[PDB]
Amino acid sequence: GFQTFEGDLKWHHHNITYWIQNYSEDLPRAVIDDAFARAFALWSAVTPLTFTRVYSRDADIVIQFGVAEHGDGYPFDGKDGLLAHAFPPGPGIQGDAHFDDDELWSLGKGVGYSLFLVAAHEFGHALGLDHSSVPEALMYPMYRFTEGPPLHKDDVNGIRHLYG
Ligand SMILES: [Ca+2]
Ligand SMILES: [Ca+2]
Ligand SMILES: [Zn+2]
Ligand SMILES: [Zn+2]
Repeated sequence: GFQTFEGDLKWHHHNITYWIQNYSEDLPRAVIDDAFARAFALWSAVTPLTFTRVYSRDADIVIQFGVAEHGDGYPFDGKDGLLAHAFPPGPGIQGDAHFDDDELWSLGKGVGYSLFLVAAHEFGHALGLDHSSVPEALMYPMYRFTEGPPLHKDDVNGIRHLYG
């Protein structure tokens, strides 16, 4: 089924704030903003956590686009392979989600990886959700373009376990 992190990592307050560090030129500013807002929105319904967009570094979740070597000492691999990573809830790097810009970012439709869709799985990690044995889950290691809506019992059971 589903998994959580050692020690059951979670945000210990209910207002979660995200600051978007930068953008890909792949998408217009507005599409990217929307794609992310939607990804929290899927998580918003099922959790006590609310997500407010902020314009400060002090934010709980910081989203950035990086190529190869970037901030956290974890390098991306270029085209394909790794597309994004995230860290379980906590201070600094924890709760933060990074997307590899070498990847083509789109709303999918066979043109690339859906920014919303990659974001949800990273956002799931950001809330403390680990990977799932269930092959239909959002937290599954395998990405496919939507047979969505994205959310699943396994993923939702996973989130209910941690927060509500
Ligand atoms: Ca890559
Ligand atoms: Ca953080
Ligand atoms: Zn990173
Ligand atoms: Zn993952």
